[PDB]
Amino acid sequence: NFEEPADAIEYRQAAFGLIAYNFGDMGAMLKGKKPFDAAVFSTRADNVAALSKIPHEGFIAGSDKGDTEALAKIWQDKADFDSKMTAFQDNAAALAVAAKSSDQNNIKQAFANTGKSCKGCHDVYKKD
Amino acid sequence: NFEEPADAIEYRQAAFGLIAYNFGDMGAMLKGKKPFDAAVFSTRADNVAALSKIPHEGFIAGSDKGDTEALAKIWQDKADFDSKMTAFQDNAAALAVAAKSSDQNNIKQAFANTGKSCKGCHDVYKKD
Ligand code: HEC
Ligand code: HEC
Repeated sequence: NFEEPADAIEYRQAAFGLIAYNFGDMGAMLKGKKPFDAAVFSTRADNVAALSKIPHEGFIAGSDKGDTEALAKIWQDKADFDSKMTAFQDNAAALAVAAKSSDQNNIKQAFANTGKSCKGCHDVYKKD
Repeated sequence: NFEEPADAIEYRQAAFGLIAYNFGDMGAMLKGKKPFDAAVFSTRADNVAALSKIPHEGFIAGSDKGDTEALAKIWQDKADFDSKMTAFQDNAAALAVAAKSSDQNNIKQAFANTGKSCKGCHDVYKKD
């Protein structure tokens, strides 16, 4: 569905920028930068879970050139990339469900598990 | 939560781009331009319905200034803008429901109802 590689890059960059903004607001609440607000937290969690479904489609073959932070390694080891992306989606979904209840510890763990997805993929597949 | 106004603009622009990609793919399948897949159509509908809840947050006061196609009129009649935005969210949710059926006439009309949301806001609140 992408006419040019720049379109696939823009698609996936846009999605991750939206992810990072919404995920960072949950982090701010859990880290104590701002008070925990259950209603906003749940919107943020719902948003990350839905947005997690988006960027994978942009990682098309032949889109490592130009203005992207994606490494060529993605396409050398695509099944591992895909495994990490799936695990991220599943972790984000689990965070959304945790955010529908009051148990704070369950939220904290789900957030942490999701965060470990970001870092695990970042470390292998994104430019420093 | 935006560090600078330009970030609010970039945020809403990114969300609309992802809406347009997903909405456009659905339209292409209804209009004979690529093969119809009901599962993909459905998940795109679900993407649109979730994404429709994202861009509103970016329409902060003052952010008619900058690299934006948002008209200052947004903030002259933010009630009407917000009514249009929530109606969009409602029409997108309805399209996602319709897409869980095989009633093609209802799906075509749900798609048209959602497209009317796009046009109605575009015509009033976005630069030509
Ligand atoms: C691989 C399975 C990833 C997971 C899980 C997450 N991210 Fe990531 N992210 C990844 C890549 C390969 C890229 C580069 C995309 C490109 O073409 O440049 C990124 C990018 C980001 C960005 C930058 C977006 C931009 O404005 O260009 C951010 C802010 C970002 N990623 C954040 C992020 C967070 C918070 C994640 C977990 C909630 C996360 N990513 C997961 C690969 C992967
Ligand atoms: C008002 C309630 C809107 C509705 C409903 C929809 N859109 Fe829109 N869109 C709106 C504005 C004011 C803007 C300008 C944003 C800015 O700061 O420039 C936009 C922009 C877009 C874009 C361009 C995004 C970009 O890359 O800059 C697209 C592709 C877009 N809008 C598409 C779109 C579609 C398909 C919609 C219905 C499914 C839709 N928009 C609804 C205002 C509103």
